[PDB]
Amino acid sequence: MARTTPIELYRNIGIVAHVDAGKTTTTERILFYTGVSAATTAFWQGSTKQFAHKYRFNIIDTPGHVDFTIEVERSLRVLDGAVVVFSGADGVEPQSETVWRQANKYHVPRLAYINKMDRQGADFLRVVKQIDQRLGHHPVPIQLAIGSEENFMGQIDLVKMKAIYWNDADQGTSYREEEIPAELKALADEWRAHMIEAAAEANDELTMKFLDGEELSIEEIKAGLRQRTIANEIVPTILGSSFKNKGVPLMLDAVIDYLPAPSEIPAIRGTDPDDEEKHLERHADDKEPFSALAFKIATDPFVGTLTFARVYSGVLSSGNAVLNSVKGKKERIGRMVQMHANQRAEIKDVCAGDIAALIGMKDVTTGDTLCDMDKPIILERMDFPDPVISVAVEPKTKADQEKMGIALGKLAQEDPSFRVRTDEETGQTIISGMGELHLDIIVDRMRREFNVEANIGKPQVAYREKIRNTCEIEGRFVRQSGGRGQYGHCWIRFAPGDEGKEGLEFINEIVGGVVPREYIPAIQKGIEEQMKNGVLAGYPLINLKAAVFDGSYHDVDSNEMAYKIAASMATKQLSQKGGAVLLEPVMKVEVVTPEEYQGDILGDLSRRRGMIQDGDETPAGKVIRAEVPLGEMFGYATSMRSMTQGRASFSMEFTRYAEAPASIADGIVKKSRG
Amino acid sequence: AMARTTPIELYRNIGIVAHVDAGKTTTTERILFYTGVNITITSAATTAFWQGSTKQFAHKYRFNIIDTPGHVDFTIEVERSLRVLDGAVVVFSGADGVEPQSETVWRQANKYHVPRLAYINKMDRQGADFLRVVKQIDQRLGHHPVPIQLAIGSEENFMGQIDLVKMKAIYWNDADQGTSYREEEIPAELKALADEWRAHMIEAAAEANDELTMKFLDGEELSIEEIKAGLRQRTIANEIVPTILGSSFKNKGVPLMLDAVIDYLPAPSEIPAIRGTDPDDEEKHLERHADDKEPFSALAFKIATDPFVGTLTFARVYSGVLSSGNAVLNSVKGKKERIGRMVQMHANQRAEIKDVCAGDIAALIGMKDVTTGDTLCDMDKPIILERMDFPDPVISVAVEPKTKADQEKMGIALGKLAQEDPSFRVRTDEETGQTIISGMGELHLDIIVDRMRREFNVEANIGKPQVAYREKIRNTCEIEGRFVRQSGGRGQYGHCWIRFAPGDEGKEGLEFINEIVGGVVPREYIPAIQKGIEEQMKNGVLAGYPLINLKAAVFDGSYHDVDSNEMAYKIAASMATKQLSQKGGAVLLEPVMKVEVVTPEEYQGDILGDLSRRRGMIQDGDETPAGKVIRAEVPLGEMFGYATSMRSMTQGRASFSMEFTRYAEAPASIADGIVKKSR
Repeated sequence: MARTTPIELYRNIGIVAHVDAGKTTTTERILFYTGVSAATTAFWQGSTKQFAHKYRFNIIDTPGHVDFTIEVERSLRVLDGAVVVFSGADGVEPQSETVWRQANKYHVPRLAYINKMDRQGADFLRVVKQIDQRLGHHPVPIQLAIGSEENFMGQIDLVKMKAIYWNDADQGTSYREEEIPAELKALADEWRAHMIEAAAEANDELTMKFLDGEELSIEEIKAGLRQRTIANEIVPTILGSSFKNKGVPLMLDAVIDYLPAPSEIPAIRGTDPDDEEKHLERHADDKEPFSALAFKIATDPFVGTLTFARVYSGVLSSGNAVLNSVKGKKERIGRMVQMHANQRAEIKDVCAGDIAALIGMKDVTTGDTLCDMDKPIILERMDFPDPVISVAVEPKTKADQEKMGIALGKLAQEDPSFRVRTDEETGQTIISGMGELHLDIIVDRMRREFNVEANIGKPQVAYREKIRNTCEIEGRFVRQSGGRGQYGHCWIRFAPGDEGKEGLEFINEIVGGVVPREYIPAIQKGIEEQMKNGVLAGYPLINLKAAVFDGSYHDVDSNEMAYKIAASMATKQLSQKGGAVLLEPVMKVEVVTPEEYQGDILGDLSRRRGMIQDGDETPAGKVIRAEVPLGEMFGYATSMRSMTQGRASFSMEFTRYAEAPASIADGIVKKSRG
Repeated sequence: AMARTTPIELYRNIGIVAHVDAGKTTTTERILFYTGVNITITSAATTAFWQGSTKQFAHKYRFNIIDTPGHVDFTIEVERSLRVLDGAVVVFSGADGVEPQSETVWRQANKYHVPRLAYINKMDRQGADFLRVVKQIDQRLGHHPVPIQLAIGSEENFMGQIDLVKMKAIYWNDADQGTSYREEEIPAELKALADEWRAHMIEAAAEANDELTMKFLDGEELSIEEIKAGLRQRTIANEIVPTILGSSFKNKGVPLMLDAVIDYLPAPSEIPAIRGTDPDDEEKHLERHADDKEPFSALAFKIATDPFVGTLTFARVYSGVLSSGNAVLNSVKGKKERIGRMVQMHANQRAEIKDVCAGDIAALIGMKDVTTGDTLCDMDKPIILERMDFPDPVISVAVEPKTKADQEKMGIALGKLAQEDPSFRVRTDEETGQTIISGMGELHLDIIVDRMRREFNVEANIGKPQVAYREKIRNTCEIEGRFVRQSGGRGQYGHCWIRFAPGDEGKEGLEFINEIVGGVVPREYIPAIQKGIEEQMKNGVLAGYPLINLKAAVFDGSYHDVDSNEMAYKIAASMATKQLSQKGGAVLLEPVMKVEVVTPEEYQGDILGDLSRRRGMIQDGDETPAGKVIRAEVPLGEMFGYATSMRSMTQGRASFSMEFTRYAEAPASIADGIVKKSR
C-alpha cells in the first residue's frame, strides 16, 4: 500500500535556537545519536530503545534571524512540534521572544531545552522563571540540574526520580541511573509536585485520581503532560550540554513522549483559489484530497533543483498530475527524494504528515501550494505587504543583463517577498523589497553567486497615492477618420475607498442602461489600469471607489477597447478634481533598551516624524513602541548602536500607509510631474 | 607654588567602571546628589566635594568623577580612561554578578596597577546575593576581594549593610532620601557570619606590613585606624579590593561607598608615575612624577564638542602646573599652544580657574588644534604620554551635504568630529575641491556620518568607498635637485644631490641624514632640504598618493653667496623627490587587512572560499566553543560590503572583525588604471 509507517510514529520537529544558544552543535549531535538540507529524516526508538515502535523524525531547518518574519512563519506551519533551545547563561534573549509569540499564533506545541549548562553564569531554574515571566507561558520542568557550570555532570529525571550521569566512553550515547543526591532530594520533590499537579489538570480522570490522594503512574503523568503540551498549555522543560554530550538523548525521548504526530495538531488552514475571502481546511489523512506546501527551494549538485514539499493531506505520488493553485498551472510529479543523515533515499509515495524533495519542477516558487486539481486550495497567499522600498539596478555590460535576469529569476523562486520590474521611463531594472537589509542581501547574492556586475541607486521609498474629493468625471474617446470609427463614453463618480480595502470597489449603477453590459467590465479594467500608473506623481493608488452612473453607446463605433480608454482618461483627470495626496509606508518600530537610554530613543524616534505608542517595562529592559515612516528609518541599526553602545536591539514591520508631510510630498510631486 | 589651593593628598581621581546594566548612570547621578548636600549637567569629568557621610573627616576631599565609556570590547578609549583615573570603583550587579565582558577591562586595570573598590549594586532585585559575587571576583577575575560590609535582608527585604570595621548595623532613613543613617546592633542571625568575615578582613589587612603582621600573630586585636591603614596600603598596591554593597536606586549604601574612596582609594601622588616617550625618539622612555615642581605634562583625554556650545578640551595634569597665558607644546603635533580660559565642571555651575596643578583635571576653551590623546607639556623638557599607534585611515569616501547651504556647517561638524576621533580625518582634494572623509572602515565612516546628522543636524550623501592607497620605492638611486633662476636683477639658487633608498621595515615617515658635513651646502639650508622631501612625500610621486616611509641622505651640492636661500633648496629637494617616479621604480601600495571571522563549523567552507575569492591569504585558525575562528589577510579594496556578504552566507549567525596589518603592491589591473588617471 502507499502508506509505509503509521502517522502516529511521525515527528515533524524544528530546532528553534538563536545566535549563541547551540543550534549547530545540537542539530549535529541529533543526527549523530539517531545514526547509531532544508529537511532531514532520521529514526529514534529511545535513548535505551525503550519504545515499542521506531519513530520517524523530520528535522526542519528553521532560520537563524527573526528579521525575515514570513520565513519563520512558514517553518512553524511545516513543523508540528518545536524544540526551543535557550542558553542556560544568556537565558531568554529578545530574538527568542519574537519567534515564541509567532509560535503561539500557530498553536505550535513545544519543548524547552536549556543548553550550555557547563558555561559560567548557567542557572536552569533562573531561565525557567523567565519563560513564565517574560514569555508568559507555563513551563513544566521534567528535569533539574546536577552540578553548576564546569561541575555540571547531568540531570535528575523527575518522572523516574533517579539521577542521570553520562558515560564519555561512548560519547554520551549511554548513561547510568543512580539515586538523587541528598543535597537536591528536597528541591526534586518540590518540582515533582508541580509536574504531577500540572499533568493532573490534563483531564478529569487524572484530576480525580490526584484529588483522591492516589500517586499517579509514570504512563499517566506522561499522558497528562502530553495532552497539555499538544494543547500548547505547558512546555516540558529539559536541560543539558550538547557540546559536553550530556542530555541530547533524553531530549529526543521528550519529542516522542510530549511532541505531537501530524494528526494530533489542528488541520491546515487555506483559501479557495477563486476567492481569497473563502476559508477552507485539509485534515491529516491519506483519504482526504491532496495538498502540499513548497516550503523551500534548494540547489543540489547531483539531482539539481530540489523543491521541498510538506504533505498536509492526501498522498503525493510520482507520475501524478497535481495543480499549482498559486500559478493555476498543472505540474507532473517526477522523481522524489528524502534527505537522511548520510544517505539520500529515493521514494515515489509521500503520505500526509511526511516531507520529501521534488526534482525537475517547472515554475514552483517558495510558498506555492501543490494540490488535487478537482478539489484545489491555496495554503499560503497574500498576507505579504507590497514592497515598501526599491533600488534601481543597471548592468555595466550586455552579458550582465542576461546574467542579472537569470539571477533574479532563481532568487525570486527562493524568496517571493521581493518583486522585479523594468522602469520603461528610465530603462533601469527596479528591485523592490521589505527593507534596506533585504535589498542588500538580494544585490549581494546577485554579485557573488551569479557574477552580475552592475550599478545600484540609493534606496527609494515605495510611495502610494489616494484621493479625498468625491467628484463626477466624463470619460470620452471619440474618432471617425474615414469609414471606421471608435466610440467610448461614460460618467464615473470617484470617491475614497474605505481604509483597509485594497484595489478598486467598482459599482455599476446603470444596470440595463444605454451602455451595454458587455462594456462595463472594460470601464472597470480601464480605471484599475490607470490606478497602477498613478495620478499625482506616478505612484499607484492604494484603493478607490468608482461608480458608472451615465454614458452613451454607438451601434457601430462602440467596442470594449474604446470604453477602457474612455475610463482611463476620466481617471487621469482625478489628479485635479480628486485632490490626491502622496502616501508613504509607516513601520511599527519596537525597541528594547536598558532604562538608561529610554530618553535618547524616544527623542530620536520623535525626530524621525515618529508617533510614540504605549511602552511596556520588562526585566531590565524598557520596551519602546512607535509608528515611524520607513523613509526616516534608513540606517537606524547604526544610530541605535551609537546611542546605546550596541546594548539595545530593535525590530520593525510594515503596518500601513499615511499621508506624507508637505516637506517631502511637494518635492516628490514636482520631481517629474507637476 | 601658591597656585595650589588644596593639598594633593586630598584629591581623588575616580571613575565608575560598570558593565552595561549594572547601575552606572543611577550610581553616578546619586554620587553628584549626596556630594551636593554634604538637573545635573553631564561632562567628561565632574569635580565634587565630600567630607564623609557624617562629615567625620578633618579635611574636605576633592573628587574628580571621570566618565568611563564601558564598552564590552577593550578599545583605546577604555585604556585612556584607566590612565586618567587614579582609583576605580568597579560596579557589579548583585544578581547578574561578574560577566565575561567585565574580565577584559579588569585585566587592563591590572596592567596599569589601578587600585580599586568593588560596589555590588542592586541588592533589592531578585537573584541578588553579595557573598556569591564576592567568590566570582576571587575565582573568575582571580583577584583578592576583601569584604568590609555584609548584606542585611535579601532582595525586596534588603534594608542595609553591616560595617565590619565598626561592627554596627547600618539602616538608611528614606526621610532625607538615604542621605543619613542610624547605627544599630548587628542582628543575632548575622553576628556569627559577621565575625567570620571580620577575621578575613583583619587577616587581609595584617599582611599589609610586618608591623601589623607581628601584632596579629601575637594575638593582639588591631585598632580601627590600624585595620584601615592596612587595607589602604594593600588597596593602593592593588593586592586587595575593599568590596562594599548597596542599592543606588533605593538610596542605601552610596554614602558609605564615598567614604571608602577616601579611606582606601589613592591620591594622585600614591600611584606610579605616568610613563611616556621623547617626541624625537620613540625608543627613549621618560616619566613624570605627580609634583608641581616637575616639568608640566597633561593628556587631552576627551574633547566635548556641541553644535552650539564652544569646544571643551578636558586635560589631566600629571606633572607641573597648567596656567592661563602659558605657552605649552603639543608634542604629538609639534606645534605651540597658548592656554586661554579654563573651567572645572561642578554638579550645577562651571567654576572658572587659571591654575590646574598636578593630579587635577580641567576643561580648556578655544583650543586651536588639540585632538583626543594629544599631550600638552613643557617646551624645554617635552614628552608624549600616549603614542598614536593608530594606523592612518585605510578607506575614504567623498561627502556632500543634501543642501549646499550646509556646506560651511558640514565643514565645522566634520572638523569637531575629527578632534574627538583621531582615527578619522577630513580634507578637500584641491584637484576637485570635494570633501573627502577618511576612516578605518565602512562602519567607522557610517558612525561618523550618523553622528554628524544627529549631533550636528547636518544630512549628507557619501560616494562609493575608495581605498586609501600609498606608495614606496625599491631602487637605491642618487638624484640631482636643481632650482636656478635669474630674472635679471634678482637670482634664486638651490642645488643638492640626494641618495634615496627604501626605509627600514618597522620605521615610518622619513629617516633624513646629513652626510655632507663640511661641504659647500651651508648647515642653515639642510633643514629646508629635509622639509622639501617630506612635503613631496605627502603629494606622492607615482599617482598622487603619499610614500609610507623613505631614507634620504644629502651627500653633495653647491651654494651661491647671494642667490641661495632656504626656499630655493626646499624646491630643489622637492624636484629631486618627484624624479623618484622613474629612477626610484615606485609602486602603488594598497592596505592589506587582518580579517578574523567567528562562524559555526557549518559555513567554514563558504567563508574560506569567499576570503580566497577576495585575493585573501588564509592563516592558521582556531576552534572556540563559540564557533570556528577563520583568520586571513585580505586587501581592504576586496572587503567592501563584507558585513552584508557574511550575513547572507551565514544567515547572520557569523560575526567578523578586521584591522590594518601592512601595505602591499596592488596588482597591475588596478595600478595601471589609477597611475594613468593621475597624469
